[PDB]
Amino acid sequence: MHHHHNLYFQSNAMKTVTVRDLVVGEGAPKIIVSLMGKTITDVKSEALAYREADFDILEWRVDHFANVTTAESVLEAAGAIREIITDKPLLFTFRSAKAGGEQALTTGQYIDLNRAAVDSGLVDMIDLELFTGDDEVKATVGYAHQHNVAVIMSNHDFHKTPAAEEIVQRLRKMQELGADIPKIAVMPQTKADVLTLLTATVEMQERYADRPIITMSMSKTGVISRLAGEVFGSAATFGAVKKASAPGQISVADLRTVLTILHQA
Amino acid sequence: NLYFQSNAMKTVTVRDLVVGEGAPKIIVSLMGKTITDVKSEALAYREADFDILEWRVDHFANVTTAESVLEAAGAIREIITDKPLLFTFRSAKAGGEQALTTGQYIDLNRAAVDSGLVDMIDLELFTGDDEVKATVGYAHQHNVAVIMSNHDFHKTPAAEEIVQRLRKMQELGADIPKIAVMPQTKADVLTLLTATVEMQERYADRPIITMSMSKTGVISRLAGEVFGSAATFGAVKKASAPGQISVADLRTVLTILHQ
Ligand SMILES: *[C@H]1C=C(C(=O)O)C[C@@H](O)[C@@H]1O
Ligand SMILES: *[C@H]1C=C(C(=O)O)C[C@@H](O)[C@@H]1O
Ligand code: NI
Repeated sequence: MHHHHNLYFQSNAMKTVTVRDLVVGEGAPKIIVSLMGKTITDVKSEALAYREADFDILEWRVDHFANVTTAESVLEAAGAIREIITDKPLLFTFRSAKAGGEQALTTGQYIDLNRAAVDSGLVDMIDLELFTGDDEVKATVGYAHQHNVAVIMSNHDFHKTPAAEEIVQRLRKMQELGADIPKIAVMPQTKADVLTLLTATVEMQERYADRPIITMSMSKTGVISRLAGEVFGSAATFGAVKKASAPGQISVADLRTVLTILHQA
Repeated sequence: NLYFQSNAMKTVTVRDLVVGEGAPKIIVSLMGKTITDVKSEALAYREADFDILEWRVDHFANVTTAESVLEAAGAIREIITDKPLLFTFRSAKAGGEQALTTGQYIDLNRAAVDSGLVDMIDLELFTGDDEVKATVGYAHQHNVAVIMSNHDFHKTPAAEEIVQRLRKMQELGADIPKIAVMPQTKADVLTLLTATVEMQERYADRPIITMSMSKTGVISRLAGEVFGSAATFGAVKKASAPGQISVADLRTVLTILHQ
């Protein structure tokens, strides 16, 4: 029902997504960092400071923003970020409280928030949570694609790590719903749980993926999952600039140092 | 020579170094054909940032001449005076450069033990239970620690088989069980890590060393602190086995992961 009177590319065959000249799914894993300001002032200060860091993609964690339900405030903040970080893809992510975030919204507010984000032309990608429901997600994925906005579809488990087979199925379901980059984060209770997440990454990437995926086992115990993306198949990884946006992230500089070492011939 | 061991703390202590605690320890291999090659390598290694020095005796040309081996070991100990020295004759079947009869091999190791010049010896599990068990006891009677090793250069066995081999090594009295396997797929690397974790949590009363070889398995050489391998091999100049990275890069990752 959306009619028309940013531009990213995607190669199913090469299993890549290209957003502003960044080729996700090729070479060393790409570094994403989260900006988490409460007010417009905080968001601007963070954007200015982050410009010094070496990252590939900038994720705006909109759930940390106080005026998230004031449309004009959201847009001023996005614009401000876009004006400072002009050469990197900008990912818009409202993470719900049960998925690790800081606030909660109704399904209606959440869909409306992402649509406004997509309509703005200020962001290159949006994050859509799988638990939002198949119908709503499928429609919003289509809406994003109609405006040349890429989608990272995400799923989280903060209590435990599901069986490898179940992790693989959720990644496939996200792909089937049209996600450009399926993403999954799970919490290990044991060291074996970390290996279960990596097993699933390898299985999905090798047998079903026709696009990049992002995976992680959270907490210090799972840090290897944020470093070994190149060999096991995770196309991107999160680093902390000054504060982690999820448990287990290491500093952006140390992160780049490790990824480079592992990329070396 | 006087090394300590604590089954309670699952540690092995050689010349002030505590294997089994903190970040994994870095071992490097010294490979020289003649005694002068050994002195050259030892002089060049003297600088490097490693914790244990492994002399790969299978690279030594005069391995069957008792006096040459003693002179080579003494030369190494004259130059590298503070770090534990590990005596390893790695057989051709297990990636070594030469082959010896069982008798020559056992005698070579007893002589090394007798010299007081080495702090540890490597014994290959598949040498024979009886010969291995006797040589472990012999080493222990002279305050020499034993790394017991097994290698599989063509494939990675099931995790459970990896676990049983590490348990057998423990059963035979190895101070540090060691296993190295070759990945043919990505899953194989994870299989080696699974085995390390399972052994560590459920059976180990001492430190273990594990590795998935080749560039594909390099992550196994870097994540020992979390998964449970107590030491890892790095290359000063040339790799003593496939997958090893430079000592500088190795130390860099180990530090980043410890903090
Ligand atoms: C997704 C996952 C995160 C992580 O586990 O590092 C960080 C979070 O901000 C992203 O939305
Ligand atoms: C044991 C294992 C090695 C490795 O895989 O790095 C190197 C070799 O010299 C050791 O004896
Ligand atoms: Ni439109």
